[PDB]
Amino acid sequence: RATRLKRMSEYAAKRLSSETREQRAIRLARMSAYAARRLANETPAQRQARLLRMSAYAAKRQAS
DNA sequence: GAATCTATGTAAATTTACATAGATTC
Repeated sequence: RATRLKRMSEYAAKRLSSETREQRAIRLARMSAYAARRLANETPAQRQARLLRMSAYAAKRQAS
Protein backbone atom coordinates (compact mmCIF):
# COMPACT_ATOMS: atom_id res chain seq x y z
CA ARG A 1 0.00 0.00 0.00
CA ALA A 2 2.58 2.58 1.12
CA THR A 3 4.71 1.71 -1.93
CA ARG A 4 1.61 2.08 -4.16
CA LEU A 5 0.32 5.28 -2.44
CA LYS A 6 3.75 6.97 -2.47
CA ARG A 7 4.15 6.14 -6.19
CA MET A 8 0.55 7.25 -6.89
CA SER A 9 1.23 10.64 -5.27
CA GLU A 10 4.50 10.99 -7.24
CA TYR A 11 2.70 10.29 -10.55
CA ALA A 12 -0.13 12.72 -9.68
CA ALA A 13 2.23 15.51 -8.55
CA LYS A 14 4.37 15.00 -11.69
CA ARG A 15 1.29 15.29 -13.95
CA LEU A 16 0.07 18.36 -12.05
CA SER A 17 3.36 20.28 -12.19
CA SER A 18 3.54 19.79 -16.00
CA GLU A 19 -0.10 20.66 -16.80
CA THR A 20 -0.68 23.22 -19.50
CA ARG A 21 -2.86 26.17 -18.53
CA GLU A 22 -5.63 24.65 -20.49
CA GLN A 23 -5.28 21.23 -18.79
CA ARG A 24 -5.36 22.85 -15.35
CA ALA A 25 -8.35 24.98 -16.33
CA ILE A 26 -10.23 21.91 -17.56
CA ARG A 27 -9.42 19.92 -14.38
CA LEU A 28 -10.56 22.78 -12.12
CA ALA A 29 -13.71 23.33 -14.17
CA ARG A 30 -14.57 19.64 -13.91
CA MET A 31 -13.99 19.71 -10.13
CA SER A 32 -16.16 22.80 -9.68
CA ALA A 33 -18.93 21.11 -11.76
CA TYR A 34 -18.58 17.97 -9.63
CA ALA A 35 -18.78 20.03 -6.39
CA ALA A 36 -21.75 22.04 -7.69
CA ARG A 37 -23.78 18.95 -8.51
CA ARG A 38 -22.87 17.39 -5.14
CA LEU A 39 -24.16 20.62 -3.53
CA ALA A 40 -27.30 20.65 -5.71
CA ASN A 41 -28.08 17.02 -4.89
CA GLU A 42 -27.35 17.06 -1.13
CA THR A 43 -29.90 15.52 1.23
CA PRO A 44 -31.08 17.37 4.37
CA ALA A 45 -28.80 15.15 6.50
CA GLN A 46 -25.77 15.77 4.27
CA ARG A 47 -26.42 19.53 4.29
CA GLN A 48 -26.58 19.58 8.09
CA ALA A 49 -23.36 17.59 8.51
CA ARG A 50 -21.64 19.91 5.99
CA LEU A 51 -22.72 23.12 7.72
CA LEU A 52 -21.53 21.68 11.06
CA ARG A 53 -18.11 20.82 9.61
CA MET A 54 -17.84 24.28 8.05
CA SER A 55 -18.74 25.99 11.37
CA ALA A 56 -16.13 23.81 13.13
CA TYR A 57 -13.48 24.87 10.60
CA ALA A 58 -14.42 28.55 10.89
CA ALA A 59 -14.20 28.34 14.69
CA LYS A 60 -10.84 26.58 14.37
CA ARG A 61 -9.53 29.29 12.02
CA GLN A 62 -10.82 31.94 14.41
CA ALA A 63 -8.89 30.48 17.34
CA SER A 64 -5.42 30.35 15.67
C1' DG B 1 -23.07 31.48 7.93
C1' DA B 2 -23.12 29.45 3.83
C1' DA B 3 -22.04 29.06 -1.33
C1' DT B 4 -18.41 28.06 -4.11
C1' DC B 5 -13.99 26.62 -5.54
C1' DT B 6 -9.64 23.85 -5.13
C1' DA B 7 -5.48 21.15 -3.16
C1' DT B 8 -4.93 16.73 -2.11
C1' DG B 9 -5.36 11.63 -1.98
C1' DT B 10 -6.42 7.57 -4.17
C1' DA B 11 -10.16 3.95 -5.80
C1' DA B 12 -11.20 2.29 -9.90
C1' DA B 13 -11.04 2.28 -14.90
C1' DT B 14 -0.96 3.34 -15.96
C1' DT B 15 -4.43 7.18 -15.95
C1' DT B 16 -8.85 9.06 -14.98
C1' DA B 17 -11.91 11.18 -12.40
C1' DC B 18 -13.99 10.65 -8.15
C1' DA B 19 -14.29 12.08 -3.32
C1' DT B 20 -12.96 14.54 0.87
C1' DA B 21 -11.37 18.28 3.50
C1' DG B 22 -10.55 22.67 3.76
C1' DA B 23 -9.84 27.46 1.73
C1' DT B 24 -11.88 31.18 -0.57
C1' DT B 25 -15.60 34.17 -1.73
C1' DC B 26 -19.81 36.07 -1.09
